[PDB]
Amino acid sequence: MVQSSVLGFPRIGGQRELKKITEAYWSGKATVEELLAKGKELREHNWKLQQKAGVDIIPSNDFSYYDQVLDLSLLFNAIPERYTKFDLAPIDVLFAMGRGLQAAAAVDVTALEMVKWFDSNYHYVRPTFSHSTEFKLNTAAGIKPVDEFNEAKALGVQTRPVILGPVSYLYLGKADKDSLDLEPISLLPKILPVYKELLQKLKEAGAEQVQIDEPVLVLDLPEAVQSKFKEAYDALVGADVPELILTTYFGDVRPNLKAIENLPVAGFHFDFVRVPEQLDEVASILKDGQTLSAGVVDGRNIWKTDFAKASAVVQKAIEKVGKDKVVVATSSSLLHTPVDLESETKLDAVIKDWFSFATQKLDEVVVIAKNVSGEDVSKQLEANAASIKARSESSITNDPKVQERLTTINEALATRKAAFPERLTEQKAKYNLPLFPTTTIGSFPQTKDIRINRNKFAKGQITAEEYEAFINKEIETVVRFQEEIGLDVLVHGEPERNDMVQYFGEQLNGFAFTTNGWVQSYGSRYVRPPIIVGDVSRPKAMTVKESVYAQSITSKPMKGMLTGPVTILRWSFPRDDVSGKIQALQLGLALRDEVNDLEGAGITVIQVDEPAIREGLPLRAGKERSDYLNWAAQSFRVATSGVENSTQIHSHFCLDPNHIKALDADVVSIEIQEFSEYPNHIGLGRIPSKQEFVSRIEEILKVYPASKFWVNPDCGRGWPEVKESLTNMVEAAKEFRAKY
Ligand SMILES: [Zn+2]
Repeated sequence: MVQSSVLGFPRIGGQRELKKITEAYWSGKATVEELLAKGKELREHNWKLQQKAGVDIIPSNDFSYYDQVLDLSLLFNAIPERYTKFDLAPIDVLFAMGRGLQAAAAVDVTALEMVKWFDSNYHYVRPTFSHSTEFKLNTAAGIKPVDEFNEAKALGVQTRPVILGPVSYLYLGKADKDSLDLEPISLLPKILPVYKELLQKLKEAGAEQVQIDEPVLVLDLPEAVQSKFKEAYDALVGADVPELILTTYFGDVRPNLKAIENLPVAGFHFDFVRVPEQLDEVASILKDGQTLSAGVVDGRNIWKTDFAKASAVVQKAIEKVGKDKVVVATSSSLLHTPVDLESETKLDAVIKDWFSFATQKLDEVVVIAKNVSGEDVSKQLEANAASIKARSESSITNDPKVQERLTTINEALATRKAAFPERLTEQKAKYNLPLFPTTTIGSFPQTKDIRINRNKFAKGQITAEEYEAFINKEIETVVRFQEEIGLDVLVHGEPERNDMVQYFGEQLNGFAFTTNGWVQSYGSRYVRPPIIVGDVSRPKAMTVKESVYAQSITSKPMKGMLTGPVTILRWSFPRDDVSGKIQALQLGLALRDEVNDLEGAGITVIQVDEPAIREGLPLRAGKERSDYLNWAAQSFRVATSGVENSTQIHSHFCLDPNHIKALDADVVSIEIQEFSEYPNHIGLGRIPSKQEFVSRIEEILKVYPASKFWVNPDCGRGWPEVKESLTNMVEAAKEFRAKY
């Protein structure tokens, strides 16, 4: 009776087939026909998987060779002129937009901007519009949503096409360089007819419903934008188009409820995983006949769903609007979860019992739907209940030492021993750095020997002492190089690290890792996030050995290098049974031990980077957001406040000055008015010349005092350019030292 629904399925393939074939295509190893054949294979496999699982509402158009939002831009002719000048077929225009284009003498067409999709770890290609943009359907390039619907239909699988809706599509885009005064939303009248035509075509092909995504409804929207949903949907809905299910996820639509209370659409979908508390209010506005899709299986995390609790949420929706009008759904697309738990070859059976990946989530929505339908699934419910009980009663989750340590967090634990003014004095006495001190921010070009030796070491073919000796040689090389250039504060190059999250996660209690838990991050770049399964602590030193060796071969101060607690949290799959805050503070305490060990070992300049802070900002202004900024900065300060005044804490940023200031780092490298009343120091970041450098500093000298300025590159190119560049930077910095 009650139907089940999936908002989208990850398209990468259980064996990363999509990556392999698209990268072969781009490198010229595979033909476009081979590319298209593999896409067809993947789509068919994924449709039949969903059909076999018993899912009622199965998506189409969720597939992509690169990005769904980019697919729409191609479909609607939101294609900037510069991409159209190379005689490229539409699929190659698509790829040109997504990943740029190089050509012989000399073309260097840059890809469109990559943008985080809300607070997920996915990135979309920014829709880019000009005054001259002529929205239209390009039939010769084929009409993807229509072709894919027909494709699935021919396999005996009826699907629901998924398209990003017109308000979100425009609102999430930006004005192109030539049209700086253009407001994207202003283009609504031009794009609606094109949506209308596409929907007509989908109807004619046999599509009876369409999932139309309007996730901007979970954002703070100006009143003027809110009015556009009525405008848009009155224009789209009619007898000649499929029924529309207006779909939201990742947040709370309540602030925008009036915007959608009088729409002619056939139904809505809401995310009751992220915001179950919005159920009553959103249900209350449903018109006669409109349906409510209850998102109760998480599309962004990997924990087995509690069937009893999820069913109860669905039952509340039923109580409000009727069993005939409720659908059991994934909370969002499954794009953000790995493909298949069954591919894992190493996880203990106890832990695996706690997880569900995309393939398993198909079974979950089906069982939940059957349960609320009155069908006997007592066996599935008992087994699920057993697994939930098992995880709950585990010990790998609960560490008494960690819990006790959490109670010790207080203001003093989150505060340096003295304010920056007093610290600076001790730091000057210890380091006596010159004005305009020079440093770098990250890694260097690693040799191929490093990868080969790492591989041999992992197989025992070389001994730890051999590998360690190769690592140190790489460190020695990097260090000597910097000394010759005359940099003031050095780094070791991190040759021993493969990733800035897993390198730490592997050395922390409370984490689990997958062999195949891949999730698409952007284009063909995938990530395999660590999973936080329980209370986190750090048994022993994680980075000290290599930093100590690096410092032992130079008299210049050597930077220790760490990733901060919030970034480790944001780039992992978090626990769902304890708050993000608590996990971050546990991480802060674990990292505090590492900072302390580095200091104790003589590494007294330490860089701790938090590149994921902005990405985890709660989607709306308010209590959740301000609390987040507070505990994110608190967790950083917990990691970094155990040190002496003479010990120097750095942090790099690629932002809200107020939050930066809240970290109280001694030095922060960034890529300024508010920083005028701020003591702590700042490092301001094609081949640059000494004079080209001299101009930049002179300008900034008009604002910030010379006494607060470090000199470094923008962020972490080849060896010849890295040499001259750095040599140019330092020679330049020295030139400003002469004037003092
Ligand atoms: Zn950067």
